[PDB]
Amino acid sequence: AFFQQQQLPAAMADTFLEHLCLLDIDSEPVAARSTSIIATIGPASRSVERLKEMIKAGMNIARLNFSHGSHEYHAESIANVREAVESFAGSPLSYRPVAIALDTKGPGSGGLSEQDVRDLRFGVEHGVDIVFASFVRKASDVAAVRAALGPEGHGIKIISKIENHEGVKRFDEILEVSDGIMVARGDLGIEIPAEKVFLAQKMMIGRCNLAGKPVVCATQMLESMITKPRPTRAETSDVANAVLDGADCIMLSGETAKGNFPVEAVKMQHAIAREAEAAVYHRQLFEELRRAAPLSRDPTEVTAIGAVEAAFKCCAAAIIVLTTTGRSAQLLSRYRPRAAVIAVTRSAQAARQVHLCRGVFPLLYREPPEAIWADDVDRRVQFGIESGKLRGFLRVGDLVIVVTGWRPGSGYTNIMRVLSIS
Amino acid sequence: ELGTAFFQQQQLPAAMADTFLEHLCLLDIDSEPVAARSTSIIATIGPASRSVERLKEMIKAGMNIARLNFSHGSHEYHAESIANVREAVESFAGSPLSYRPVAIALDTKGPGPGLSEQDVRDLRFGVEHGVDIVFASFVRKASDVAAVRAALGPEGHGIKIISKIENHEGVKRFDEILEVSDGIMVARGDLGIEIPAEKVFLAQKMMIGRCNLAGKPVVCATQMLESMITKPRPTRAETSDVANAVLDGADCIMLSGETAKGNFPVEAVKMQHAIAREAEAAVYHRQLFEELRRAAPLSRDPTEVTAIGAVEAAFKCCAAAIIVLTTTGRSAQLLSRYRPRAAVIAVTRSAQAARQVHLCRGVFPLLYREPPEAIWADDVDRRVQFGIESGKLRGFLRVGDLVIVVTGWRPGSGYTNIMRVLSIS
Amino acid sequence: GTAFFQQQQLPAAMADTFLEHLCLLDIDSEPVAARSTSIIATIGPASRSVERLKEMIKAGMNIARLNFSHGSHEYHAESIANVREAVESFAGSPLSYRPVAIALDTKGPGSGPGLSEQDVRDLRFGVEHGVDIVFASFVRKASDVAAVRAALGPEGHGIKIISKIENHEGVKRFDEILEVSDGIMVARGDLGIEIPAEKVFLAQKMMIGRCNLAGKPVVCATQMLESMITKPRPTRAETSDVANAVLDGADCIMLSGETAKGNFPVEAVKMQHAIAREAEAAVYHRQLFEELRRAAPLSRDPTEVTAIGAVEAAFKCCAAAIIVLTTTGRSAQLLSRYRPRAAVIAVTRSAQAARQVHLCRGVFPLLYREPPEAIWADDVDRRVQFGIESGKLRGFLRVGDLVIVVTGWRPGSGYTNIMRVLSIS
Amino acid sequence: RADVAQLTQELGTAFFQQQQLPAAMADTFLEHLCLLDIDSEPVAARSTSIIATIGPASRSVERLKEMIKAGMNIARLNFSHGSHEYHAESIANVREAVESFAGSPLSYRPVAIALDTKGPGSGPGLSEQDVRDLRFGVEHGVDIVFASFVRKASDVAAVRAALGPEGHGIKIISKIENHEGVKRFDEILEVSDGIMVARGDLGIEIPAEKVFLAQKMMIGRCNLAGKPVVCATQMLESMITKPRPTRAETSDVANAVLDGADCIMLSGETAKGNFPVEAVKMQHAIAREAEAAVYHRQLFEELRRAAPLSRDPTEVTAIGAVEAAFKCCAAAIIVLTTTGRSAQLLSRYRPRAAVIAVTRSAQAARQVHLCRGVFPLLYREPPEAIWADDVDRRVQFGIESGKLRGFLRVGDLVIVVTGWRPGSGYTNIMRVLSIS
Ligand SMILES: O=S(=O)(NCc1ccc(S(=O)(=O)c2cccc(O)c2)cc1)c1cc(O)c(O)cc1-c1ccc(O)cc1
Ligand SMILES: O=S(=O)(NCc1ccc(S(=O)(=O)c2cccc(O)c2)cc1)c1cc(O)c(O)cc1-c1ccc(O)cc1
Ligand SMILES: O=P(O)(O)OC[C@H]1O[C@](O)(COP(=O)(O)O)[C@@H](O)[C@@H]1O
Ligand SMILES: O=P(O)(O)OC[C@H]1O[C@](O)(COP(=O)(O)O)[C@@H](O)[C@@H]1O
Ligand SMILES: O=P(O)(O)OC[C@H]1O[C@](O)(COP(=O)(O)O)[C@@H](O)[C@@H]1O
Ligand SMILES: O=P(O)(O)OC[C@H]1O[C@](O)(COP(=O)(O)O)[C@@H](O)[C@@H]1O
Ligand SMILES: O=C([O-])C(=O)[O-]
Ligand SMILES: O=C([O-])C(=O)[O-]
Ligand SMILES: O=C([O-])C(=O)[O-]
Ligand SMILES: O=C([O-])C(=O)[O-]
Ligand SMILES: [K+]
Ligand SMILES: [K+]
Ligand SMILES: [K+]
Ligand SMILES: [K+]
Ligand SMILES: [Mg+2]
Ligand SMILES: [Mg+2]
Ligand SMILES: [Mg+2]
Ligand SMILES: [Mg+2]
Repeated sequence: AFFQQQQLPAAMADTFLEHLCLLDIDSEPVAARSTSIIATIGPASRSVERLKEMIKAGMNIARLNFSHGSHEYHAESIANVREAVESFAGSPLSYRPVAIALDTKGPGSGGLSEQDVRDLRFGVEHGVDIVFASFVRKASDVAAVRAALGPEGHGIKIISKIENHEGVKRFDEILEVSDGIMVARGDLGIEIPAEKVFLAQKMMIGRCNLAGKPVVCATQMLESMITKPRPTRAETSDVANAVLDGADCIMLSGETAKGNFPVEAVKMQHAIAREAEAAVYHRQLFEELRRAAPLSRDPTEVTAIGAVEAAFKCCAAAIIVLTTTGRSAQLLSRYRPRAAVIAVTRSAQAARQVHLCRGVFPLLYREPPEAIWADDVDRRVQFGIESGKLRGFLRVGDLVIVVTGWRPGSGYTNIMRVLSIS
Repeated sequence: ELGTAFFQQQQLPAAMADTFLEHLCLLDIDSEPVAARSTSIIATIGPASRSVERLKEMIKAGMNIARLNFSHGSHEYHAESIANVREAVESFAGSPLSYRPVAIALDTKGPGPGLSEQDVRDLRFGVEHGVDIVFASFVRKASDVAAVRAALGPEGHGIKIISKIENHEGVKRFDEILEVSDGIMVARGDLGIEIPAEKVFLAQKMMIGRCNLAGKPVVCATQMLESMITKPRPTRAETSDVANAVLDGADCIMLSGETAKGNFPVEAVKMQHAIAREAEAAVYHRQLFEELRRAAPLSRDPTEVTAIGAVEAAFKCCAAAIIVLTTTGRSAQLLSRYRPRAAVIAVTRSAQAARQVHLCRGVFPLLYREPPEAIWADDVDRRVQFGIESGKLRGFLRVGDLVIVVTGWRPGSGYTNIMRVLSIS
Repeated sequence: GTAFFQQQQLPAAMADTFLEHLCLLDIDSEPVAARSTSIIATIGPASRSVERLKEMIKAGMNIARLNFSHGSHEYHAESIANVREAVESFAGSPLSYRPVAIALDTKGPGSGPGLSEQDVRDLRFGVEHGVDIVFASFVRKASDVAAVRAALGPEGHGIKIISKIENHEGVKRFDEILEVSDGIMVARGDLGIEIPAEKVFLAQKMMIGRCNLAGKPVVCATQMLESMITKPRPTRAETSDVANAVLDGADCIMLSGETAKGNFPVEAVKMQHAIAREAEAAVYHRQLFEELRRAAPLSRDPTEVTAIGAVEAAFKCCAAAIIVLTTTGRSAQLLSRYRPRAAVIAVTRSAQAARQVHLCRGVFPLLYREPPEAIWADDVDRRVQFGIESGKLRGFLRVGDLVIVVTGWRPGSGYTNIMRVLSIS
Repeated sequence: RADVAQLTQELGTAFFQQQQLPAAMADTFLEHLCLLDIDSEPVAARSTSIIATIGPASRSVERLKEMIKAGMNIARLNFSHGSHEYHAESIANVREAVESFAGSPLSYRPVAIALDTKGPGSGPGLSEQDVRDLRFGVEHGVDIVFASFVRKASDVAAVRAALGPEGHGIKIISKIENHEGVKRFDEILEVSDGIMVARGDLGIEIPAEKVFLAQKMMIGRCNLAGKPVVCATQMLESMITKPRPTRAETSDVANAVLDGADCIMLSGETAKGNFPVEAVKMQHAIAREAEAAVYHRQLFEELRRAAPLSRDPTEVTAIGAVEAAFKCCAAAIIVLTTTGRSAQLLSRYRPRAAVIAVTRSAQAARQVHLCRGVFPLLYREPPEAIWADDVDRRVQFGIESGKLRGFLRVGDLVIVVTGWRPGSGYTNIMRVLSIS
């Protein structure tokens, strides 16, 4: 029965053709949904009660579109998101962190506009986790956004939006200096021929997967759901194909910001992503990611590949990782394990930001410290297990891979352990 | 010999990649498609696309198959639609550069437990009006196909039956349905109501894979460019859907309300044409051909053996085309199953086979009507040169190009056993 | 039949990994195919008798090597005459006649920088006596090959030059030597003295791989069955060495003292024949063909394009043979480079080409002696039928087998362009 | 280039020219062959063990010391010749030569003692002489038994029964010497600790031209099972009378190592030949060259794909450690082992990194020579009061011996494999450590 669920017969196939032939509509997904959902906040999704329903439906990142509304409007949106998120903090083992992302207006006819400098400063002052930088055309555009965030905003992630021919052509230099990329298909589909957008999307997703950096697929994914309760056949296909391409995040714009069915749009993306993740051909995917990733003398990099290899060998239910900045969880995520990467962190910001990496489930550790560091480590590992059992990731008898470091502080991950649950 | 510019077009750097990941990374928006569009476009005929003048524009835009939806309209209405399609098609008989055969497909209303009374009458109408294809609605088991086959009476056994998979039972009994059908249509509209909407992509990808493995045509249908019923440009999800259906391995892509009742039927055909061309160049032939090769069982049928040898030869020299002589379309279909990058120019004396080969990806039919030569080998050479001269006229070929020529050792269907490498003079 | 798929290591050949392939090797799986790796026997006092040479031809000797390091021109002329007398004693039965090449192995440069004066005299002797191949000793650079070519003069243009790599400089300048040579010999005797003995296997495997990639013949030579000079059976290391040279990809295997001066020259040839047959069935064609196909560059040469198409077609139907008409042996060589499992039966009128094609693995030469038919297409058909009748007589073919037939569109060398699937009747 | 560029800048182009690294990074087996370089020197320690047969030519304590220095890892006693008194003196001479180097524990080399039985002869099962010889082996503390002419699983059960309750730790390596042994191979391997391809008798029992098929098949199946396989007989035969081997003999040794043999053997070459030490030196030289020429890229992928999924933490830690070692070009994998099992599970994935096995068991240290790439270190220190400190001391002993023998240098990365509690069967931890 275990080997009939989550497309396991299709995953064991020797060729991609055989894998496609073995896909079964009756094979139910069992793993937790790995691809994060970014929902744009607007009139249709601004109330605290509506936001609680969207968090329950699967929203992981709240997007504020600074192309519309005043700073006062966005500050109220941020406050409503935080109020809805903290209404579930009473149960720490099931609490779900939600990242706040600021999408800039852009340069327009102009480098960095004066409105963008003011909006970026607003973001730092209001503690946003991510910036979706509009119309990035070169590496210097990223440096300008980084400078406008100042010294108080060093920790904010910059996701560069590729929206035109120049951004596509200078992609490598942009990715090198960015934390991740957004395939902004709306403007891209106007700037380049509409029939070429799929080539740009597939290329950028592939290069981001190669680099181990987050990639977001955005715009018109479930467009008809702005007015209709069910999407079209092309829309469900689009969401499934973005997940199959290798997108870490999928986004909703008007579907959540102004549409009549914002919660239903989030539920639909959740349902499709789960089905598409089970249909991923891990046999060739892991081999290609493994082969393409360069040799490394960094112990976090070395422990990550060893842990993902160990997880596949035993069909581990999860990889529990201790992370300060989210980096150790990101290096596990780049190898696309089938096992959930449960990231136990004390940093509330890192817990929100790791939603950018596919298959990373953040757990914000709010338990008292232990005097002995070794006891403190084991306690964070046990917290990971208890929250995993509560959320359905783990059961007694399961095997897990535990990834820790040899000394406190970020940058010292070097240990992988095989642990039997209970 | 060919130049650096040649190897930068039609995603050739991405096609030469050693891994699928590298192939994706090398896809270039500046790499222009050069080959002719190989995925056929099926357009549904209705009030928005019924006039002879409108049909001429749709033929010019790229329509290869005209679909008549028997769920609406009378026999008199559909007979007028058929006559208008044939009039628009025959208006280009004077120009060899513009003439293109167009298949006529009858989509049945559907079942009740088995074949309905109206379906029996509509199938009979199809035989009487010389339709080429039947899109059989709600096929659930092999006996449903046998009923449609029996209804195609004594005169209609040459009509192709494309079974529409629209429900859970059709998906579950897929192998037995495909075995007795000529091809499959992934009818996503009803399938998306019968099974959870989020599972349709699994059924589509599975059916396309199994049809590619069997070497039988597969059509992807419904809501591909839905928003173009009222808007002049499609959404980002719609262009993605068309591209992904072509990348999945669909032989045909379809337009329903977009052409039957929408405000932009010609623009919807142009959009599918443009996306299919881009997606065909992005196909990863290196692994695709190896997997089609490995999955296909060993064969002692000379047509099947010649076809794989010809596709291998075409890839080795970057052949501009594979010219094949075919009476039933079978030789062109067996070439098409290996997904060559070279166009398969099928020269035939059968008008029906010329229309029906539009079901197979990459087959470009040429109807030959010259009186037969007394010496058979001269008749063969005349048809081979007809294919070369038409290929030059349409832009597929130039002097100095290499073509692969597929023929048999004696006249009559079923004896293909020869593959020649010819230099265009 | 099930019995067919149990023989010639077919279960091991169908394996998905090389590890599974090794695990499926069966000592009870008997080889069925004809032995494809040629045996070169060095001629000497133990193998000069016309009666002894007839037994060696029957045992499997394909090339007779004359070592010009020993004996006078008078001695070698008598060796040539004895070989030709033994070879021609079987010419009364043209369907079973076996051509035998004569190769001249030069003395070498010695302490000198380039071509010695004795080598110039020996090379002219070879041209005057009609030798087919030259095994050029101690080739260190491309200019050494050019000097051998110049010493053969205008009359020795058709002689094949196989460069012997016997020292560190030859290994280091391998690419430039292979580019100008017709093939290579891994001369392990001197190589094992010039470089550390424990590194010879790396040089052998490297040179065989590069020759396989270039599609040029490679010979593995020296001490393969050394103990058989005095003992009737070889050691376990010796049989392993022969099997591994064949598995590495050697086109030819050689006997030196074993045939020139030993007590068991016929048995040494029989032993190499027996081992080579077993090792050829154990070749993992699934990965080998895929890698040869992938590594070979794209080509606009019709012989090159037809060869890959014909090898692909032969694998698709498990063809018993590929019958090829050739004037210079080039069409058979281009088939051979893809390492088909099917025997390459080469029909030629050139007695020299028939002898020289023994350098290419899996090429079985048939010398056609009939004067031409007035109609060229009938002359082509008669030769193809001669190929089939010889194949049936020798055990390569049976009624019901499938064969691939490779021919050209006009007479003369260089115009091969047709591949045909034929059923044996 | 991009997948090795940063590591090439760090370790240097000279690092990536040695030990056939350009050939190992090739995308196809054809390219791998084309890139083999005679100028690419082997850097790693020799990982295929050498078994030398002891006889009149190699019996003296002084001769045995030279053979230990030349590379002998296992001493074979052929019970087809000589009395129990003769073999007891051979055992005593081997132990005396081995212990003459015990003064330096960081460089001491353990040597296993193997008893090769006479066989059943005309009989159906275990002979009476075999029962007496097997009892002699237990009484004299032999580490391994090479059981002659094993034809079915019941033959190995009989050998195990004849070893009694005191010989439970002795490894049984079944010799496949005839058609029946080849045909019933799977049932024999299942109950044996390993296999020996006994080519001498096999080459008489089956056609000589088919022995290579049996050798390659058995080596492949043993590699798949993760059990030791020995290639034996006539490997360097001409060295019985000549100082240098033939071209076929060096080729045979190299091909046995390339096939996947854990051990290579010398019979008459050491037992009665004129050049026993030179024969050991030649096998050492060839094995080093052949190990560097192994195509790890496809080999590791095939061993991973063929090995079934496992819920055993030792099994899971071993594959994770070998994957980690390949990612950073680790100089070694240091493993703590009681029975040798954890080192054996690392060895089955054929890492390029040396598997330095630290053990307190003198028998396990001798027996791990059966597994390719396992370098045993016998730890003689008394236990620390705190178990975690005792573990750390053992790991440091592995690093210090590794630096002393040339396996490790400051700046190298090492993979350390340990367990969570004392006793055999609890290996579950993999650590990446930088050598200081
Ligand atoms: O899982 S993968 O290894 N799939 C590789 C893959 C994909 C396409 C092709 S193919 O050669 O395009 C092809 C298409 C149809 C039938 C065929 O026989 C072959 C061959 C191999 C993969 C590798 C990547 O690097 C990537 O970014 C995405 C995916 C992927 C994952 C799951 C899917 O369902 C599809 C693609
Ligand atoms: O080293 S390997 O990865 N090589 C695999 C391998 C071996 C042979 C072939 S092959 O297809 O026979 C080939 C391809 C190209 C050129 C040739 O001359 C031969 C393809 C791939 C290997 C993989 C295994 O899983 C294994 O158990 C053993 C060996 C191996 C051992 C000894 C050899 O001589 C060769 C390979
Ligand atoms: O993922 P990051 O940011 O590198 O953090 C991983 C770190 O977490 C730890 O496991 C625990 O460290 P802390 O005690 O500081 O929380 C470290 O040993 C390791 O370096
Ligand atoms: O594709 P089909 O229907 O099998 O037709 C292929 C047939 O066409 C030919 O190439 C030419 O035949 P005709 O001259 O009868 O048209 C035959 O040799 C071959 O058998
Ligand atoms: O392999 P080669 O030397 O190029 O010979 C191939 C030639 O043999 C043929 O098949 C037969 O030609 P001939 O009639 O001259 O023998 C030609 O069509 C072809 O060009
Ligand atoms: O390889 P084996 O025989 O299973 O031994 C591995 C064992 O060695 C250890 O690392 C250390 O154990 P000891 O302290 O008993 O020597 C254990 O944690 C582990 O179970
Ligand atoms: O800004 C965006 O997200 C776009 O243009 O698609
Ligand atoms: O009938 C159709 O085409 C459907 O249901 O999708
Ligand atoms: O010359 C040779 O044949 C040799 O040196 O091996
Ligand atoms: O007994 C043996 O060792 C043999 O036959 O090789
Ligand atoms: K914006
Ligand atoms: K209908
Ligand atoms: K010579
Ligand atoms: K014995
Ligand atoms: Mg935009
Ligand atoms: Mg329907
Ligand atoms: Mg020499
Ligand atoms: Mg024996």
